[PDB]
Amino acid sequence: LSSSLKTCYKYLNQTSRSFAAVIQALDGEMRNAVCIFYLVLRALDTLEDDMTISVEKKVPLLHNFHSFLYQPDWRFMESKEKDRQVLEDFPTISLEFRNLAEKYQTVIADICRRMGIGMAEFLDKHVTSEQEWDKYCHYVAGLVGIGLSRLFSASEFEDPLVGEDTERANSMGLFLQKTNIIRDYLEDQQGGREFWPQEVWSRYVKKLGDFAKPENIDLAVQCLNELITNALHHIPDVITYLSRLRNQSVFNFCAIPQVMAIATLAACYNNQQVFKGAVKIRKGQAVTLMMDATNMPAVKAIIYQYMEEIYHRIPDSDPSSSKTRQIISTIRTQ
Ligand SMILES: CC(C)=CCC/C(C)=C/CC/C(C)=C/CSP(=O)(O)OP(=O)(O)O
Ligand SMILES: CC(C)=CCC/C(C)=C/CC/C(C)=C/CSP(=O)(O)OP(=O)(O)O
Ligand SMILES: [Mg+2]
Ligand SMILES: [Mg+2]
Repeated sequence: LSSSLKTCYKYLNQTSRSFAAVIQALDGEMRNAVCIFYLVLRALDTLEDDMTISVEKKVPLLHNFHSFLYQPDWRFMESKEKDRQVLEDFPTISLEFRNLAEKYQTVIADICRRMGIGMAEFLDKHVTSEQEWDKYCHYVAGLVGIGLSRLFSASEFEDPLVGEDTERANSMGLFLQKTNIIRDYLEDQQGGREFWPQEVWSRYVKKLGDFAKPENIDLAVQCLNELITNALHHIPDVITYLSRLRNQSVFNFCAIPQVMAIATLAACYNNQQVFKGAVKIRKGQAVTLMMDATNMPAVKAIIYQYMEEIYHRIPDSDPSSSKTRQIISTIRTQ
């Protein structure tokens, strides 16, 4: 490996942890392409997240980010976020970007362009409706799914359908993003960031922050269960997506995070601890199960097991209880 590429994998290992391992196991040209895609998205996200950068200054950075991939000198030395190194050493990342085959570059640049436009759109609004929730998640995560799928198809290890079915790829990304948003309520609230959709939470409390108050715990958990139920509606598309993958390393790369997100939602379901910090995800149980689960029947079995755990815990009086049973029964019969 070149020194710059070595550096990129160091950055991947430092700034991911969640994806670092599955990425390094990808076959042939997919490995570098996905590594660089990850690092580029990490840089863009680090700009978006940085609340020390004013809106006026941030908007052009997000819009023009895709063009910086082609500016060999471009770096950003003003970030105060924890992943700032990817911005300060951006030339190393963009150089390895320009070392990828054109067919990968085109995908990565296009997704970066579209993500930047979408992230900037949300700088001046919170998330209101459930449709707006889906739109924000599309911009920050569904497009990652679509990008990854287009990389898989461009590599020719997967069929054109994987890249073409943007709805299924979008659902894959939405499922991860919604799960993270649900899980991270308190951390986000403490850092002054709000991602739960107002049209949902405002039916329970007057301010999203009010879910951190102990007197509102019952309402908080109702809202939590409603949002979890919404996220579960992506699982049918996740199953469809995973069922089409031919390459073992691509299958593992795609399946592992989805299962971890399912285990997370199961741990969060009807759980007061969401509102007091990190909940005990039985993530060890999921990691252990996924070691062996390298095919669709094994992954389905795991999905059902976690759905069954949620199902038998649905409180009779929970306002979403009928909906939660309904989506679980649908998933079971996919
Ligand atoms: C494969 C496919 C079609 C779609 C999946 C698309 C993906 C990967 C969307 C990413 C969504 C999120 C929330 C990643 C952060 S999890 P994290 O914070 O634990 O990740 P990290 O450790 O920062 O790398
Ligand atoms: C596997 C692969 C090719 C790419 C990984 C997906 C990445 C890094 C997407 C960048 C934008 C997002 C949604 C970061 C979520 S981690 P977070 O804790 O920063 O979530 P937040 O942006 O605050 O909503
Ligand atoms: Mg962000
Ligand atoms: Mg988060």
